[PDB]
Amino acid sequence: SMTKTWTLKKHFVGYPTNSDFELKTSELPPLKNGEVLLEALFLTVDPYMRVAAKRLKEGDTMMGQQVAKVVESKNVALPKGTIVLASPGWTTHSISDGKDLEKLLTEWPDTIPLSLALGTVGMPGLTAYFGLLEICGVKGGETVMVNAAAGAVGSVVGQIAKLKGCKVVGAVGSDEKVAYLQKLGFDVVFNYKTVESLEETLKKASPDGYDCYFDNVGGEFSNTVIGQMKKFGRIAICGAISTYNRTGPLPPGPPPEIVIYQELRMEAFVVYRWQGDARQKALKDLLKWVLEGKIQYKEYIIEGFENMPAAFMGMLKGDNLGKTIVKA
Ligand SMILES: NC(=O)c1ccc[n+]([C@@H]2O[C@H](COP(=O)([O-])OP(=O)(O)OC[C@H]3O[C@@H](n4cnc5c(N)ncnc54)[C@H](OP(=O)(O)O)[C@@H]3O)[C@@H](O)[C@H]2O)c1
Ligand SMILES: O=C(c1ccc(OCCN2CCCCC2)cc1)c1c(-c2ccc(O)cc2)sc2cc(O)ccc12
Ligand SMILES: O=C(c1ccc(OCCN2CCCCC2)cc1)c1c(-c2ccc(O)cc2)sc2cc(O)ccc12
Ligand SMILES: [Cl-]
Repeated sequence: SMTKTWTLKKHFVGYPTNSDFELKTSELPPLKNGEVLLEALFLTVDPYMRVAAKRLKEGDTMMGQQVAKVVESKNVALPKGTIVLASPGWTTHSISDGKDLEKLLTEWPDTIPLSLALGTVGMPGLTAYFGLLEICGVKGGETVMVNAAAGAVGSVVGQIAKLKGCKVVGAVGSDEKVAYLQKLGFDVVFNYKTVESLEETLKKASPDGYDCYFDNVGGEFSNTVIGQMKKFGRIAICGAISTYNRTGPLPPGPPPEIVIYQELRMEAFVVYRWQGDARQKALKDLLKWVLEGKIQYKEYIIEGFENMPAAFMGMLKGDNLGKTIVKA
């Protein structure tokens, strides 16, 4: 039994490039009692990997989740053909004792892709759900500003906000994403790379300002949005992707006088905070919503484990519409 594994040859400087990654073919030992052999089906690439990769030693395996099928088993709880969520990192084949695996929701129908397990009915969906509903605390009738709005998390934020009856202003990096999100029904969508003035565009989009800011981007973009938050506005600090691949020091922070005078609340969160019943309910709500068409899905699928680095790099550079998935 062989595996293929993507390792970090060299720490990234700026954006990664191909020579930073190295693929190793490796032999797995046999199963011991109570272990299984997992075959990757779908693997995710995610922005957090750009940051978490800084903690690895050169030669280490890249971290990440996958949908896997059990192909050999000495574990009764896990027969062959069982589909699991697993986090062995970027590897085609792996050995588990079963304690680290997660079976899908029972009510998971065969009419949606298994890979939504890594997207809208998964971690990025949960991030959206908790960031917007608990961190921003959206009630109904609010104007929500969301950036990276065609991406895995932000696309879900916007749709959840719409179904709760909020006005949504979304920023994206391409005209293709603009048109996709308008078709979806977001109230205002613009391309932040081409508008003449971000400030003016944000003002035209919502003259009265913003109640909530679901921030995926940080940096200068956020400095500008902060200038148009309403008094007591709430910012969920979900991510800061404009800084993850940045070469120099960080950009200037936000103008303190504005943050103080507008009495802003800003809270960062990590999705893994919500566990047990709270998490299970969230997942069932997301699946429900997808089954009802209240949340549409789109995926950006890259074919072949050997292109996993390219899939990661393109997502960080904005290639993707919807969740970036690698099909094994
Ligand atoms: N628990 C947490 O707190 C948590 C969990 C998951 C994800 N996140 C964060 O959520 C954000 C979105 O994650 P995702 O998984 O849904 O990925 P994503 O939105 O599917 O993909 C990343 C998107 O980021 C945008 N982007 C990249 N560089 C940018 C820049 N300099 N300025 C503006 N936009 C830029 C690009 O879209 P554009 O074409 O629109 O530029 C790119 O498509 C990231 O900040 C991620 O770290 C946080
Ligand atoms: O805090 C996290 C983080 C926390 C837990 C994670 O879990 C990944 C492993 N996985 C979790 C559950 C299943 C088994 C393994 C991932 C990122 C994030 C960051 C961080 C900061 C400092 C650091 O040294 C490392 C990472 S950056 C980041 C961006 C995100 O979009 C999400 C989380 C994060
Ligand atoms: O990486 C983390 C993690 C990071 C920091 C944590 O605590 C930060 C400070 N810690 C607090 C207690 C005292 C020591 C320092 C806990 C988990 C993972 C999780 C986490 C859980 C809750 C939360 O709010 C944020 C993240 S869940 C998880 C699963 C993994 O396989 C690996 C990492 C993780
Ligand atoms: Cl897992």
